[PDB]
This record gives sequence, structure tokens and C-alpha cells, in this order.
Amino acid sequence: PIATPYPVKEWLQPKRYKAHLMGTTYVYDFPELFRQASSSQWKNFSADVKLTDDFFISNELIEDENGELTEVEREPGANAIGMVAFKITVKTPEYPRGRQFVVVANDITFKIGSFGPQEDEFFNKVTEYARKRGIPRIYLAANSGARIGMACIRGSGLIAGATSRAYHDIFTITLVTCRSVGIGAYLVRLGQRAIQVEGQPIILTGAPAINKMLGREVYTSNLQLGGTQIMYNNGVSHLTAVDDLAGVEKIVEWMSYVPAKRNMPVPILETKDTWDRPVDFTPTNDETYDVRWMIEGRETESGFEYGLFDKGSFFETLSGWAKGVVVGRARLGGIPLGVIGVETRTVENLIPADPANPNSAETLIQEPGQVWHPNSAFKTAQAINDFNNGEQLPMMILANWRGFSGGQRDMFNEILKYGSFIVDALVDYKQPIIIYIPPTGELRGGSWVVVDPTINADQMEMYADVNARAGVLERSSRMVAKGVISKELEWTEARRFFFWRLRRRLNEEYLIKRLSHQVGEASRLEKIARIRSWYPASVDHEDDRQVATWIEENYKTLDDKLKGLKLESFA
Amino acid sequence: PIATPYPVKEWLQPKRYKAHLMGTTYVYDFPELFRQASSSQWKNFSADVKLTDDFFISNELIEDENGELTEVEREPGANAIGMVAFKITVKTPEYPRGRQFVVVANDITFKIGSFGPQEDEFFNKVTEYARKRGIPRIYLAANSGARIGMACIRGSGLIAGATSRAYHDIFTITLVTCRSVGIGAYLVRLGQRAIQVEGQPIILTGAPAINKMLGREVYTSNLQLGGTQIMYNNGVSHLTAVDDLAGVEKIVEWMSYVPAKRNMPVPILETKDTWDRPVDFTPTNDETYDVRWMIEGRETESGFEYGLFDKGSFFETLSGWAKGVVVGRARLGGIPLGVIGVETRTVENLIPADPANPNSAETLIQEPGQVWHPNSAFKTAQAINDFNNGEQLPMMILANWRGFSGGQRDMFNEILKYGSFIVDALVDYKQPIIIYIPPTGELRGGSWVVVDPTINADQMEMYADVNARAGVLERSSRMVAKGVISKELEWTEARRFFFWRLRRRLNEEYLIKRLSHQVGEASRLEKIARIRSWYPASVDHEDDRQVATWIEENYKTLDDKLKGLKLESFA
Repeated sequence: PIATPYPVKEWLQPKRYKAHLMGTTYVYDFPELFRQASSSQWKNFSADVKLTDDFFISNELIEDENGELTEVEREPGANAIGMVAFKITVKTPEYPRGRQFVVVANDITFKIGSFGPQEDEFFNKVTEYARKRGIPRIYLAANSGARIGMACIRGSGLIAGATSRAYHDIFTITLVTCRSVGIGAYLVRLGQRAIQVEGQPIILTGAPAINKMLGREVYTSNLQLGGTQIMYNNGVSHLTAVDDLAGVEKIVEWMSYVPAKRNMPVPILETKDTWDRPVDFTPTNDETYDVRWMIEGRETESGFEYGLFDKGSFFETLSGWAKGVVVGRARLGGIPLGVIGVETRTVENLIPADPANPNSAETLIQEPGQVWHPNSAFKTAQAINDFNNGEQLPMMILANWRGFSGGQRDMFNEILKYGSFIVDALVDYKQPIIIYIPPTGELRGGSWVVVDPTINADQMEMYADVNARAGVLERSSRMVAKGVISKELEWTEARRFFFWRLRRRLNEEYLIKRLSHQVGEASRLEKIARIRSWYPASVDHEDDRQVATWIEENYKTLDDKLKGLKLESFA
Repeated sequence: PIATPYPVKEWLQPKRYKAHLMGTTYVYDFPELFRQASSSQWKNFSADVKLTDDFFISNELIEDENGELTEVEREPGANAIGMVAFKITVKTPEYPRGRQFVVVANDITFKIGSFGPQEDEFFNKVTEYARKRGIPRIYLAANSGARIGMACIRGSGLIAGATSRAYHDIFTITLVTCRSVGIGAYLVRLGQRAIQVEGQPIILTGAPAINKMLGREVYTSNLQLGGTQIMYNNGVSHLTAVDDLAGVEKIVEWMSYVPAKRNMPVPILETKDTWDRPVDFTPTNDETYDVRWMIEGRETESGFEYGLFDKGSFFETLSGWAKGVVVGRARLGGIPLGVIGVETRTVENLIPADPANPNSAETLIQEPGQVWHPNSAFKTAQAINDFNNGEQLPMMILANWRGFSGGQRDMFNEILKYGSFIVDALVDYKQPIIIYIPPTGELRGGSWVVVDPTINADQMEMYADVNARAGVLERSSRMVAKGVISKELEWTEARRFFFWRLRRRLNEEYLIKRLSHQVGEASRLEKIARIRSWYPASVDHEDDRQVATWIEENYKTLDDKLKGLKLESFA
């Protein structure tokens, strides 16, 4: 404007003004949002901890003469390409000493944030930079697809496959801050975890282009093609945000459950809600309830009823799609994990009408609860996979399904394929898994098939509440009387039991892996048997709290016993 | 009956009569069908080769005192469980000395072919038997889901995950000969490759049970739930068969493209259609054609126009689903490979009406050609994966897409997810891949993203016909003038060029793998560079026919050079 308190930033660098007009944050201004978000993270954890600017560091990354990325400190707007990146080192509640990650973003002001060869090469380099260090890769999408002109396509494939590989290697997440087109749209999906800012579409082809090809003004705005109304209900977008700052915050909160880097232990963050306590909220057979209450607890008038997991720790995702199942992250006495629950209340899936079809009309699909449908089966497999890849979290499924929908429509819609994905996802899981049939839950023959522990004995183990029930068609006692399940538990005591059981398993798993590096070639049965032979004779291998406690007291001692097996060198 | 020429088999073993009443072949009679089918296979290859019964051997498999499977020779109907298996050793055109595989099947006569604990344990054992030997596993599904009674569920999970693992390990295929229910239905999908016999449904829950739950006689027969009209159009069934013998034949023909066992070279089977010849049938820009003609050639009045691949070698699959793309196996001068082509003619997808919805009505979806849709994108990824897993075949994609459908409906239907699967599938491919834009073909920016060679440089390489065209929106010369593609070819000479190029790559790939076993740790760039340094100085590394010819002449010599590197032992 004219004569402002401080130096006008849209003048020193007018680029900042273009971004705003585009309805997005200026790329060089994003680092500041992550700082604000991290700051809020601390304020929520401990509303009294003094914080210093040295708790957050952001160093831009650019290629040197050799094309290798190096941290540099320069003035904004100096980027010679439409792709920018930052290496961030921030101290957080889960990692007081600090954790790191990279942020890659298009510069909407640099040639409408188009994807040119140089940008694609830069994006790929940054992704490999992160993978090499096992560091999370955050992508801020604000582009207009691939660049065009007459006076580039080989780069689109490079980053597509690069992102595909990253998902299986490091934690990948994408925030759609302005608009994502073409390769930009695929990148959002390939990194899987996506947060869409209201009003910023994820599109393949623009509305104008489609209206021309069709020869009629059928579409008004791109939001009809890639707006949250489309992608959020789709499952392409795991969450939505009111603005960029809300997006950044969600990114930061999502990471609070993820290891600092590949293969590091899951970040344990204890809060006021200690593990030692009963579970208040309990389901009723003659009363409707929200599964979320069993998970995070419910706020009542006579007070607050604690659920199975830590208060305020439930972070739900993909909440706009296949509402038949509920998926999110949570904490068990501080232990982070992925949770999957079944929605009991019937879902009213309202499918819009195809704008390009005067014959098409709005339809409302009824989705009974406790019944798998293609969409909820797909979401279940997707959740399982996103928990395992990158996040590397343990998992608990509050299994409570009557079965799959065998009707013609759902059968024609390939429910058998999506159900099989569930099996595939479980076979791949590398962290401890817990299947638990809730108090008023059940698991008929149709559903047991895809959640049985024998699918992956190494990581799966199932438990049934004494008030639950399982069978082929239509007793936890008979179940344990077959070996099909580990044990039968009592809801109110579930939190205490699982906290120690999980803690015990995490400790043993850690020991199993380290051993795998030594000998290299040995059966799991043998690896775990050897480890348990290290426990004092007086330790009860079946006591979760005792086993975990001993292991945690002898980490270094066990360490020597491992590297003490260097005699593993055999010809 | 009474006084028949030979001994009544339905009397010596009445079980044979029950099966027939069930509308399926008697389990102990299947081996005979495979013999008949193999016999026909020989008759089609060489209508003059004398054949002896010793060309086909079938030994039943059962568990001994230790529960280990052993070959035995006993009388039929002696099975103590409702699951039977056979180890088959048969001489075939691709393997004159013989190839092996196992056949597992339910006995529809033994307690309606239900899945009990013993059967599940047997099925799992057989699957592991096959995986251990890297031998194909054929499953003949004829069951009534999991067994029930009052006077088993833990076994359903074991075989589900077992089959899931097998798909990635060995060639898996399933023939639905009588009916597949519950776990039986999932097994069909988990093994992926499925051939459905007309009239035999693949169902989760029976019609009677569903009509009861819904409280109305909505369904007449299970065929409305799992009939070919449902699963074949679904993609769950890759093919259909008129009867069990037709099914067995299709199984046998499918295997003729697959290695005898895991990691063995793909079975080369040359026929009268030698590699050295031009390609007759050529596409026109102003004339409609069937992509299949470019693949297998077309029968005309002035004679027969040869296509790109060997005559009669095209074996199409998943032909009832997402007709927008065409996928099948074929041979190039005898070299087996998976082929994917684009259907130009618009597809008329007619979707039936939901019988359980008086409001539902028959709908007809128009699918423009050369345009990806969720279903055809899914089929493309699925084909790629089925070519790689188990089949371990090389692949050629006659890439010819204008792009993806960015419309609201297709966008809401998650096309972005299925498109990404394509990328994932390519990143995973372990055999040589060839992308070739046909003569009148094109590959816009939307489609190039998911088929670019840089997605997987190790196995992918692209070629463009001099009459084709590629660009971001709307010249092979400029393409090679960027390095984005290997070269530009001429349709008529494509067969000759690809035959040698593929043969050359297969030979080099073989050398790369063997080297990988020696040193173990070394870059591909280095492994291939070292191998090419073994070629005589006068050999032109760019001459495919010369390189392949030299390698094939010095297999043993190269063999010594490999194992001559035993000095790889480094500390």
C-alpha cells in the first residue's frame, strides 16, 4: 500500500502478491507456517514450556555445480526454477532433541507452477535425498500440470515412479494448497496421504478443456471435477483443511505418530491420561452408539467417560469416504498405533448426479453397519497399508463385522477384489497387530476369513471380549478351547492389558530384528526362542509387564549379547 | 444301468454319480481331462507326433504319518477328507522332456465339498509343496463354503493368506467347476487367474439366505449373484468355459506361456510362423479397425494378413471386463510375452439393474476408445501384475491413449487411484518391457505420465512408429532428439526388430541375474557394463542380433567367466 508499519513484503518481492491472488500461501512463506504449527503443537502438549526460535530451523535446498542438493541461506524469490524445497529440523514433544524432514513445493508464481524438466529433475532429487536419509517427504502441491509451449514428458514419469517408490520407503504426505493438475494430480495419489484445502481442486483436465471436447458448457468450475466434494468422498483426500495453516497443522499432527526416520522405533508420547485406568464407556446391545466413543471416549454431563485409547489422541483420517469403517491414529498409554473400528449406525451415502448426463440423477446408497461393502473393504485395506508403509505403526482392529455384502450390486462391484486386498495388506504388515472383537461385537464366518490371525502368525494375534461372540453363522470360551484365539478379555481391563501386551511385543520385535542382522539366516521361531532364553529363569514368559520391564532394564546387556554373537561368521 | 459294455464306474464308486448330478466332473476323473487336454495340445502343435501314455503321469498326493505329502497309487474314492490333490508330470511342446505342477481340488461328494479344518490344512500343505518346488498350483473349486454343524474358521485364514502369498511366488490358476462359496469364493480371487465354467456361480452368500435376510423373494438363482454374467464382466473371471474339459484346456493353454518352474526362462515355442517376415495388416487413420488384427493378424478374402505376433498365438484374457483395453499372451517368433493393446471402437458397457431395488434400472455406459477409464485403468494394472507375478513374462504395450477421463463421474469413481496402480505395477516388473506407439497411435501428456520408460529404466524402453505422434497436448523425430525414447520404428519391420531386440534383452538379463548371485552387491549399471566388456571388441553392442547370437554361442564360456569370479569373496 503506502507507508506501512513494516517493510511491504509484496513489494520487496511482488511474487508474494501473485500467490495470494491465486488463493494460496507464497512458497517461501510456508516454512513459517510449519514453525507456527510446531509452536502450537508444543502449546497443546505443555501449556507452559518456554520455546526458543532455535527449536525450529529451515534451510533451503538447491543443487550445486554437481547437481547435488546442499543447504543454503539466501533471500526468497531467488529460485531459478518453479520448484523449491526446504530441510526442516524441529524439536517436538515426541522428539525434544529434534526430528527432520524435507518440504518440496511448486512456486505458483514461477510460470504458474508448471512442471518442466528442471522442476521434475529437482523434485526427483529431493525425493531421493529424503529416501536416502529415511526422512519424511512433505509435498505442497500448487501447479498447473505439465508445462507447455512452442517457442518434459520424460520427467513426468520419473517423478511418478519416484513417488510410487517413496510411499513404500518413507512417510509421504501431500497438501493441495492451490490446485493440482495432471502429473500434479497423480503425485497427490501416489504419495497416498493427502490433505486438501477447501477450494483447491485436484484435476486431470480443466473444465474449459472438457466443455470444449464435449461441445457444451456442462461444467461450471473445476470444483465439480476435483473439489473436496469429489476427492474427499473419494478417499483420494484423507482430510480437508479450511486454509493452508490448518493443512500444515494437520500434517504436523499426523507426523507426531510417525518415527523420526525409517526403521526408528515408533515415537512414544505419554500424556496426562496414564495407562493405568479402567475403560469407562461401554457398548450396549439394545442401544445405538458411536464406535469413536469406545476409541477416544465420550464427553457426558456427569463428566467425561474415558475410552480405550489416550484422551485426545484419536486422529481420524479418510473420514469422508466409506464411512462404514473408522480409521485413525491414536495412542495407548503413549504408544502410537493405527486403529480401525466398525461403524454401527447405518451410513447414508449420497452420490451426486453426473452433470454431463441429463439422464443422471442424485442417488442415495444405504450402507448397513457391521457389513463390509466394496468401498469400506477398500478403505480397510488402504488403512492397513498406510499404517504399514512409511508410518510403520502397530495396529489394532476392533473387529466387529457380520460379513460381506453378497448382493448382486456389491458383488458386481467387485467386493471380492477389495476384500482380497485386505488379506494382501495383512500378509505385508511388518509391525505387531492386534485383532479385538469388542464387547457387543461379533465376527461371522464371512468376516473371520479376512481377519484371521493365521493370515500372518508372525504379527497377528486375536482376542475376544467375554461379551462378544464368534461363529461360522448364527462363545469366547470355546474359541480359546481351540487355539483360534490368544485369550478372552474384559472390556474395562482392555486398556491395561493391551498397553503391556503391545509394549512387550514392541520390545521383543526390536530384539528379533537386531538378531536378524547378525546371523542373517535363521527362522523366526528360532530367533524369538533364543531371545527368550536370555530372560532370567524366574521370569514368566507369559507375563507381558515382567518381560517388557526386564528387557527395558537390560537393553545394553542384551546389546552385548547380540554383538557378542559375532561368532556368527560361518562358511 | 444294467449289463453295460464295460464295468459301471458309478457303481464301483457311486460318488461319480453324485458329482454328475451336481453338474460337475468327479474329482478323481479330472486327471484324465488334463491328459486329454495335453494330448490335444500336441495334436494342435504337430498333427503327426506319435504319443505314448508315458507322456502323462498323475500321482495322487496324501500326508504320511508325519503329515508330509507323498505320491501314492491307490483306488479312487479312498480319500478320507474332502480335499484331494495330484502331482502331474507331462511332456509338452514347450517342454518335450516334461514339466510339473500340482492340482488341488475339493470333492463335491465328500460332505458337499465343504471346507473343514482337515481340508484347509491339506490345501495349505499342497500350496507350500508347490511353492517350495516353484511349481504351478492349479485349484479346481467345487465347494459349499466353510463346513458347519453342532453335533474351522482358523483354517479359512490360513489358506487365504497362503493363496495370497502363492500368487507372488508361483503361477496360480483356479477353475470354478461346480460352485464356489465363502472362503471358496475368496480363494478364486486370491489366486487371481480364474476360469469360470458357465452355470457354476462364485458366491459369498446363497440366494436363499439373502432372500430371508431381506425378507423377500428378490433373487431366483445364485447365477444372479456369482454367475459369469457377474464375475466375467467383473474381471474376477479371466475367462469362461462351456464345460470342465474346455476349462482344463484353457488352463493348459495358459500354462504353455509360463516357465516350467519359478525363475526358469520363459518357454520358447517356435511355430511355422517364423520371425523373419513383414507385418501385413496396417492401421488406417480414416478407417475403423480391431486392435486384435495388429496383434494376431486378420483373415481376409485375398488371403491371410499376418499381424505383429505369431499366427494363432494370441491368448486373450479378462476379455469380458473393461473392454477398453485388450490383454493377452502371445509369441514373437516363439518368444512368449504378455501383450496390452488399446481398443479403438467405442465400448457399450451395459450394466444390469439391481434386482433388490425396484428403483434400479438397466444402464448403458459409453466408453470412448483410446481413453482410460477406472475399469480399463484397473485392468491395465491387473494385467501388468499378472504378467509379472507367477507368469514372469516379458511385456509389450501398444501404447495408444489420448489420456484419462477427467469427467466428474470417472473422477468421482477414483480413476486417479487405478491410474496410480499402473505406475506401481510397472515399478515392480522384473522382466524386459517394451512400450510401442502403433502406426496410427498417439500418446498425449495425460497418458504418457503412466507409461513413461523412466518409471522403471531397468526394464522399460519406449519406441514410436514413424507414423505415430506424441506430445503434451494437441513427431518421433523430435522424441529421439531428446532421449525420451529409444528409437522410431516402421510398423512393417516391427516384428523383425522386436524379435531380436527382445531375444537380445532376455540373454543379457539372464547374464545380469547370474552375476547378481556372485558378487551379490553391485549396481546394475556396473553388472551390465562388466558383461558387455566380455563381448569381442568387434561386436557392435548396438546390434541386437549380433549380441544375442554371440551370447548364445558362448553360454558355457560365459558360465566359466561367472563362476570364475569366485574371488568375489571379500571381507
